[PDB]
Amino acid sequence: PVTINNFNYNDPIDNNNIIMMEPPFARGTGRYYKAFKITDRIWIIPERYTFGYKPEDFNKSSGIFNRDVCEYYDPDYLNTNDKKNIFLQTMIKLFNRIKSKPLGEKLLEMIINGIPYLGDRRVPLEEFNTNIASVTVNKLISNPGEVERKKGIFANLIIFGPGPVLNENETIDIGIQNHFASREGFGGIMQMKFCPEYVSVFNNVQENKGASIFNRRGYFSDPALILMHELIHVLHGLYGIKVDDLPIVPNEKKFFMQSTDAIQAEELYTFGGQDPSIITPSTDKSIYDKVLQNFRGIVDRLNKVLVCISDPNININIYKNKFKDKYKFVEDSEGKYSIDVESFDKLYKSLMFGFTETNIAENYKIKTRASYFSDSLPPVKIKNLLDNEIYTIEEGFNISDKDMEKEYRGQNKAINKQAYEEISKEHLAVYKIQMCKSVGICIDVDNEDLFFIADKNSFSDDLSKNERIEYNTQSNYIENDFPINELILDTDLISKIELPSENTESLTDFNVDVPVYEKQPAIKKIFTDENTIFQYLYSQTFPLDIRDISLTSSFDDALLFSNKVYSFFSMDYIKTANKVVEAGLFAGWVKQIVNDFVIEANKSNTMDKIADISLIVPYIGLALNVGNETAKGNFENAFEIAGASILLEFIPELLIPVVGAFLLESYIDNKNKIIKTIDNALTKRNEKWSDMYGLIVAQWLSTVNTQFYTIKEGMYKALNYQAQALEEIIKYRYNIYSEKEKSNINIDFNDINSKLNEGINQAIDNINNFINGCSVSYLMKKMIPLAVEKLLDFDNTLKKNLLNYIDENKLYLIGSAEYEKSKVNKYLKTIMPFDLSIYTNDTILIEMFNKYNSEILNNIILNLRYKDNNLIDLSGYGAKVEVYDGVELNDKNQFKLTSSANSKIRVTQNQNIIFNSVFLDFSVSFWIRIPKYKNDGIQNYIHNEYTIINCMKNNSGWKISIRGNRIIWTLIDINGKTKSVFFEYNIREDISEYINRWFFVTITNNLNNAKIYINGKLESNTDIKDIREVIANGEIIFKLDGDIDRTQFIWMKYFSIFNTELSQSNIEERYKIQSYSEYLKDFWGNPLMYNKEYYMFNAGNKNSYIKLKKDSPVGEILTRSKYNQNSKYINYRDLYIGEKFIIRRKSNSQSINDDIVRKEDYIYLDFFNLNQEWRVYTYKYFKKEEEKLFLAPISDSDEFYNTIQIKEYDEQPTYSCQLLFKKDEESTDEIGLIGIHRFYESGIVFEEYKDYFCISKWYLKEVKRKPYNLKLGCNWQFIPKDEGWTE
Ligand SMILES: [Ca+2]
Ligand SMILES: [Ca+2]
Ligand SMILES: [Zn+2]
Repeated sequence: PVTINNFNYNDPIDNNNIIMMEPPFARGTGRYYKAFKITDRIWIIPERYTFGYKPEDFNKSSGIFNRDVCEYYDPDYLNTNDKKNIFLQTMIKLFNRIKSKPLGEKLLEMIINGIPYLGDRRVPLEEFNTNIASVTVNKLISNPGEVERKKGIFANLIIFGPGPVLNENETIDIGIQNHFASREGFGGIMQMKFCPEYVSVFNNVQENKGASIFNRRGYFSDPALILMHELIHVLHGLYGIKVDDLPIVPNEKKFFMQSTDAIQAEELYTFGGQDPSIITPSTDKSIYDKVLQNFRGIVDRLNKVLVCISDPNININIYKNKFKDKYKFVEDSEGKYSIDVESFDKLYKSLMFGFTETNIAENYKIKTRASYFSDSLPPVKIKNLLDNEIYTIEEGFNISDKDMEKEYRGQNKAINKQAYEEISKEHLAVYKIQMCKSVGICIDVDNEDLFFIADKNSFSDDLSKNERIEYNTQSNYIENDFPINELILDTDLISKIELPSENTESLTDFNVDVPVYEKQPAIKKIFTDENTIFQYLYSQTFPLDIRDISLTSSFDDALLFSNKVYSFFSMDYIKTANKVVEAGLFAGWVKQIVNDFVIEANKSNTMDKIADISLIVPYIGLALNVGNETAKGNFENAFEIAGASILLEFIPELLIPVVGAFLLESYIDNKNKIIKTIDNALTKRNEKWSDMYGLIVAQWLSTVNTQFYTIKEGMYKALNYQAQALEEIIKYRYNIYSEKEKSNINIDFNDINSKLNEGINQAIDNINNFINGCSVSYLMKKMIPLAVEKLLDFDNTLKKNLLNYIDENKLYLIGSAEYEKSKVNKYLKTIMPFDLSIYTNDTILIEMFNKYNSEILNNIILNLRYKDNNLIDLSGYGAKVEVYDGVELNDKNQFKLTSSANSKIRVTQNQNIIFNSVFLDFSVSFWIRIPKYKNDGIQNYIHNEYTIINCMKNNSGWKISIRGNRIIWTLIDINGKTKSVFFEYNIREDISEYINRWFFVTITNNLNNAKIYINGKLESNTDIKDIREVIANGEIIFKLDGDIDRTQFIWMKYFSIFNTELSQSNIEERYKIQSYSEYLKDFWGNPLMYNKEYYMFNAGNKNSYIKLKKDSPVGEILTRSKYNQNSKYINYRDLYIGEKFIIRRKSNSQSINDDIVRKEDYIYLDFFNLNQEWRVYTYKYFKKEEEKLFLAPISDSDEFYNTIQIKEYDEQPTYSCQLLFKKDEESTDEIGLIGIHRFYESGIVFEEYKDYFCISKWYLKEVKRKPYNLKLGCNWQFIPKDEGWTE
């Protein structure tokens, strides 16, 4: 257990627990400090830490000590005895809170028992030397006013009050002659400057501070955790493992990069959480090796220590026993000490990954910041930690009794205001970057607001070094994890070995290095004419002395005029916000503009499924103009083209080393050693893949995810500035009114702000999901593949290396050189899949990753789309696409392959995507339009198979071919085995739903089957279990290849590939998504057009057509003529028959050239009666359910309706459309729909039934039924002449 002593500042000096100490940095001169022993080996000195600081620096100035901290200055803190006593009682309370739980008590016990070794690097191996500044510190015994008598004492930790900056707590170690005992295995007296009252503040991005913008946001820290964070550094220093290694250094070559001190891995380990992931496995092992090496030195010393010359009274055995337990060394029955690898591993991991701020916060239910790399806010002052109504030892601020245990409400600034006070900004100093334009307007930007981007030098290149493989050689993995539960329940973690007495000989050698600190300018002026995130956010603010503003979409005007504020919301939102109205209409207006704000913010949930993008926040570019000029042009378009990369302010140069070669050790005659060597080389190869992935994650987290964090914060600020601007306008407009008018204006300012905040929170959630998806996207598509390339290259080089090794050792292996030759082939075959959870256990990160992987659209490894008269891959993996001259492209994403040699597309796929191995798992989807057979060429049509898409590599791969009315999918494994699955449509149907008409194809492959889906429906299945390895990432050639007629061609659209098997459900959805359009289609599936001749088809009367009756103004319905020749293979009904209709637009006298017909458009349905253009009419006064349509010349009669509204009542994909007659555009008076009706005719000579072109009200209710009745007589399709259909 740990005992926390009690005492008051004014208690008498007793030379035991209350002394006059000579601090280490005093060099044995100057005054002494009244120090109090709060626990064994731990002292508290309630005074300011002045070592290395100028007295005037305690005053707030125009300078700062740290570039990344909102520094609070207060020279009077601790300037009175009573203040000193309050500090003591507070420290006592924090220590009690700390030991209030096993984990904290153990942290304290480890620290108390982790006494520094008696000596350092300069001390001979055979000696203990207590006469050094890192081991002994002096206390003055003699009477006041005379240093005549002093005594020495051993100590582990001395905690002082704060230095100039109150909120800048720090743990300092003792360096002597340029070296640090605490960094070389020995350990040394540790010091700390700490302040319990002025604590840090933080707010989570992915969260919300009570979801109240207009209110105080963020959470304040629990000083006990802040203290335990420093105690962890102390712990590392005491055990001499606070080593220095390759640090994370921020890139600072650009004006938008955040400047900060180099960050050592020990700092990141101390914080825990995701931060250890920023330290590559390479550096993790480097640091581990240095510590182990340090411990080897100490263990050697224990085996050689013979005497303590500095203190004759030191009991050698007592200390050897203590140090043995401190470092967990083992000793044989003779007393010989050695390192036990298992115990060292557990101690090391406990100290580096067990005791972390993150782990401790979780255990104590204390909320803290998500990461070391998170924006720092201004600190707040805790009113009274000594008041149990505000802070207790058991629960800190989160007192369940005050209903503040849940959701850390006790630390919430918006909720627990009685616990703290804001700090006077006058006493705060903040490092700012002044961005001046070459003229000159300047904008100040806090350093914290810039992008933190780790420089390439931050990462180790150890992977490029060679490795010797031997029968010995084993793997090396350091899990940045330690089960906190075993630590808390560990029986031998805490020492039970006697703690040596603290009294010793007074120190006489005061040699020590004393740090010297100095402030630097708080403002750094730079020049740039760029208008990026900082300028854009700035343009959204207004001075405090201005109260009348107006919104504007003009960024430039907003910068120029102080009464102009920039807005990235709609033109309409902006106009309404600037609208001035009468008092009686103000409440109405407030409701309107506020509602508009919510709508605008909610556009953050915009979908873009047709472009294969589920979520897109359209206004991000306009809001920040971050990255590559995202404020210009259409952001959504730019994103579809370049993806996540366009939002990055800077594209990092990644460190991706060529993996070093393996040197296999020769073992002539030894069969086992040789075989073991081979195995060890294989496993070692896996360590390389994993380490490479770890190197990638580290860079992603510190160079890319940091940039996206800045963007998320930027959007939070942007949205808030917008709400604030609207709030400013509303207040102004309201206050222009007189008191009398205001009394009659029904406005609730708190409901308004509530409405706004809610809209903002909803927006922020969408933006968070959007950005995280972008960040993961960049990792998976722009980083991992470049590592895979090097790793694959490594595998190859290693492959020949091993086989050649099994070669030179063929004899010594005998009848086995074959068994292990295949062993090598199959091993270097299956590659390591990337799993983020292996490199971090951070919930937020893991969830981001899993979400990404649960989105089928991220499985797209090829997506050919039209852009600027060219086809390019938008999957994000950068496939090279060569479209040759003979291919015809249009902006409808349709491309045509002809019989010409130059009608071809060459696609070179990305070779670094896990596509192959395990069992063949991928899908291919595309739309296709295949022309009808030439009647006089039916034999060749059904006989000649021709390839259209071929993808082979080493005579293995896949292809899509066509033989007449059959489309074929063929696989060929590495051995030559071939399997096929096909879809064949009928060519004897009166009306085919496939011939020369656009339809959707989807082929999926799993280890068992090959399936072909047509328009979402499964059509064919083939068992492909026998098929082995199938190389599918070779070049893809789009080209008609075979014995084709020179008239043969093929149209294709939306070609894409997925590296997984699509479900029937995914396919049906893709089908509906790619079928969608605002316009109607024609019979062939192309967009319906105005001013284009069309024959009419009726889905309810397939074999019927309309013809103007010779004797009357009606359309009689006749039977379609048919294929007349004698081929047994074909049959169809003629399509180019009946009247030639043409659709004319009703509105805008923009003439009659041509155009796209959209749903709900009002039209005139006309047709050609010889040299005249006639029209389709409906007599206005019929009382029956239906009537024959009236066909006549163009004219305007009050007796006939002439306007038609083209409709689409079907919710599912179809090329049919419906035609409605309404009383007039505005009314909701429906006359009926155009269809076909059967009439009975009985005349003097003929008796029979005849069908006529009609209008019926009966259809009105029918088109509502679900599922949609495709057989309804009101379903029509327009058929224009097409080269793909000849009759
Ligand atoms: Ca690490
Ligand atoms: Ca302005
Ligand atoms: Zn720290």
